[PDB]
Amino acid sequence: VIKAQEYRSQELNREAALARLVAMIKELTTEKKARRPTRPTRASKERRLASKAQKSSVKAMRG
RNA sequence: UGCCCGGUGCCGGAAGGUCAAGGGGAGGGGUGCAAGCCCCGAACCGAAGCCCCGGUGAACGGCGGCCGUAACUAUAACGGU
Ligand SMILES: [Mg+2]
Ligand SMILES: [Mg+2]
Ligand SMILES: [Mg+2]
Ligand SMILES: [Mg+2]
Ligand SMILES: [Mg+2]
Ligand SMILES: [Mg+2]
Ligand SMILES: [Mg+2]
Ligand SMILES: [Mg+2]
Ligand SMILES: [Mg+2]
Ligand SMILES: [Mg+2]
Ligand SMILES: [Mg+2]
Ligand SMILES: [Mg+2]
Ligand SMILES: [Mg+2]
Ligand SMILES: [Mg+2]
Ligand SMILES: [Mg+2]
Ligand SMILES: [Mg+2]
Ligand SMILES: [Mg+2]
Ligand SMILES: [Mg+2]
Ligand SMILES: [Mg+2]
Ligand SMILES: [Mg+2]
Ligand SMILES: [Mg+2]
Ligand SMILES: [Mg+2]
Ligand SMILES: [Mg+2]
Repeated sequence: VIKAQEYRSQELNREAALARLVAMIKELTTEKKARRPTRPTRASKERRLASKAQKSSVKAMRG
């Protein structure tokens, strides 16, 4: 239910009463998009850098 | 109680430009036999105002546009002009 109320002349009011329909239909019609997710790139270098130094100095003791 | 003094206003500026009456008369003219009488008149000097230089917003006022860009969507902290 749409009401186009502001012009003196009706056929302008219809021009606007209509397009409030059509452009409203488009908004509720087209919805977001593809795609997700991205996956991690440098976990090969980065985290096996941290498993490098971790294993080495781990052969120590104590605390 | 923020930013903008280009514009308008007001305030300041003993320089410069313009600028009226008036001063000044180079030079020209009417007339008379002539002394002369009469009229134009350049340079130049000659206010305020305006120009020009600045100040000023609790003075009048004014406080943008397009385009791109992030863990794919969105959006754009970031950029470009
Ligand atoms: Mg996504
Ligand atoms: Mg250790
Ligand atoms: Mg202990
Ligand atoms: Mg203010
Ligand atoms: Mg600001
Ligand atoms: Mg600024
Ligand atoms: Mg101003
Ligand atoms: Mg001003
Ligand atoms: Mg000024
Ligand atoms: Mg200035
Ligand atoms: Mg002025
Ligand atoms: Mg003044
Ligand atoms: Mg001087
Ligand atoms: Mg002067
Ligand atoms: Mg004179
Ligand atoms: Mg005289
Ligand atoms: Mg003569
Ligand atoms: Mg004669
Ligand atoms: Mg004179
Ligand atoms: Mg003078
Ligand atoms: Mg003056
Ligand atoms: Mg203005
Ligand atoms: Mg994206």
